Amino acid sequence: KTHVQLSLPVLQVRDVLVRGFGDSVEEVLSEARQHLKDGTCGLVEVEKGVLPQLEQPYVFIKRSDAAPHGHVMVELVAELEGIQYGRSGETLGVLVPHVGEIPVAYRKVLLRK
Repeated sequence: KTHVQLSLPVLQVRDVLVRGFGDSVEEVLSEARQHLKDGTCGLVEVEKGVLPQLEQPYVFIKRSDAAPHGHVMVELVAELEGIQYGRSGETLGVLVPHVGEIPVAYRKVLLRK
């Protein structure tokens, strides 16, 4: 299917145990898309101070559409050393591995694969 429906845990920065998906722009996006599938993506909402506390490269989800059945459509946009690779809407969050952290909310997104 071109877009999957998911809802990801919103995890507070300081709890996140694995703080970025890898060490290139191709592999933070490979794992993002590979963790969205296996069920293990959570979400940190970028607020002042969050990004320095996470590792680059950063996978944001951002909105690609001005809400099927509740879920915001969104796409991934790596960033590393200021350059973004992709082009999308507003950031609904940064994407981390979820590995037992206890969420503070969920965020119904629909991810273009």
